[PDB]
Amino acid sequence: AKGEFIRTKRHVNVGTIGHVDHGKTTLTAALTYVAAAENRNVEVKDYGDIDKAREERARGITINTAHVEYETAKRHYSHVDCRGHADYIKNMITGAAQMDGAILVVSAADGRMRQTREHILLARQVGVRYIVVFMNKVDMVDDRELLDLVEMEVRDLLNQYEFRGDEVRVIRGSALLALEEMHKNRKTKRGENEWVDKIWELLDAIDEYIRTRVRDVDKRFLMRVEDVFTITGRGTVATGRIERGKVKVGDEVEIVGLARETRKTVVTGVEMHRKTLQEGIAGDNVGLLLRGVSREEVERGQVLAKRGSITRHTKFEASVYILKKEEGGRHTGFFTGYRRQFYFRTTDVTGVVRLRQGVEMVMRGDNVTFTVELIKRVALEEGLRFAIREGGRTVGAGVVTKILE
RNA sequence: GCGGAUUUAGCUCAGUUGGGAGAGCGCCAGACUGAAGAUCUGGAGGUCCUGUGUUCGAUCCACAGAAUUCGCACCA
RNA sequence: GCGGAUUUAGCUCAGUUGGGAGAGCGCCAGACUGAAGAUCUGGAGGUCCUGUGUUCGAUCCACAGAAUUCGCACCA
Repeated sequence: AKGEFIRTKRHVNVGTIGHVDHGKTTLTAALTYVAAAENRNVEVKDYGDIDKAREERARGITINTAHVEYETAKRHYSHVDCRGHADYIKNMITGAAQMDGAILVVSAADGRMRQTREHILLARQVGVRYIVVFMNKVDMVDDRELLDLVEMEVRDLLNQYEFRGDEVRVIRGSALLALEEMHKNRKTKRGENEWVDKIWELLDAIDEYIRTRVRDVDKRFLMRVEDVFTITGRGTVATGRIERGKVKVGDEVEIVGLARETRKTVVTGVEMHRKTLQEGIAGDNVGLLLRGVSREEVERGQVLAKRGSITRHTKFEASVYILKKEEGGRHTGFFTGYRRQFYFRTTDVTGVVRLRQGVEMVMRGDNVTFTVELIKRVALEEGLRFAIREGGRTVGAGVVTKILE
């Protein structure tokens, strides 16, 4: 609950990704501050405001993703700040899956590192169509050559995963300095400060290079759950970015995937950053209250859609490679009925394998292809890779080949 | 997620000299007795949890994986 | 390791004329019994601790040894 959400400008989802500690989170807060300075009703957020759970404050790293809101003259933004530690890629993947564009933050003192690559690639397997780069920690370095180098590399890497690395915008800066400045004074405006001004460059880039997508409001409603909460007094809320179509209170929806069968509900709430929306539409990052569903009946990875519109998912075909005893895997074939655990991003769910006809027992080292039916619904997509582990070990590696349900 | 302990016959479990695959109970059979029970005797019964490695040789050693279990870490 | 005692049948033991290898118990069988037990019949049963020696002949005598067992290893 809180104010109403009133559409006055275009909406676009974005976020932060990059190697651990390259400063994604600092930069997130710095964006909040600076935009606020020129557009009041932009509520500012500091680090603690973002990296808020205790371990996050404890170990000093982002662990859960965070949604912050902010805007510019031109547009309104929902921004997901993701963790760069690899133990947490699943989350990063879930946030990146809501972005219409992503800010890839590369620390100039460190240059491209691993998650820098991984994130770019994963960003892609999840739909991010544009990336804008922000070469951070600049204050820490001054050899123009090391700057220029890092830039090349980043571009290159982008090229490798087919982003237009040659054209991608690359802003250099220090978010730590901008943030610090805003702390001394919150009203700094464009031109008042060097560091602060780089963020304006970033903000501009985001405004300019990442185009506003063309949402399909007419297609059947579909919104993939990204999270689920139990809100006091009201009920079960499911958050996510509408893929297409729309919703408003009163509409009944279908919770699809990751479970035996699908369940129906009527949407009784629609918000966007804790603010009422009459009807949310394709591109809104919202939250929906659902009549009757418990926290157990809805979860990340399932999907909200127009009843019957769809076949989160539970079943799918997949091309797999079973590892050799030698590669640390199994040492005995398996057959239909085998149910190990599947891992997609930060998700892990148990599933029953079903060998196609003409295939009876799959042996260690074979490249099979078969169907799996998950014990819970989850956000899938063809081409999505996964790992199969069971009994303490990794037993296979494969990719979604087609969504059964 | 962490970390501990466990995986050996159909059940419950031994098994550390790195070279023999085991005990009990059950399955059957022989002996027995009117007849059975009990006993005794014999037999059949095994991906030593899975894979790769070390080794003249692995149930045993190293490594990765899995299941179960108990303790902790998670919980709008 | 100092000395004595002991070592014969499955068990416990006799065995002194240097010439027969024994008893009791047990064990197996027969008879008897409805069967088993008890009794009667019968049968088997031996590295006389080992070796060597003395002797016409060795459980027996001599030497070496072994094993069991008991006592002994004490005085500034």
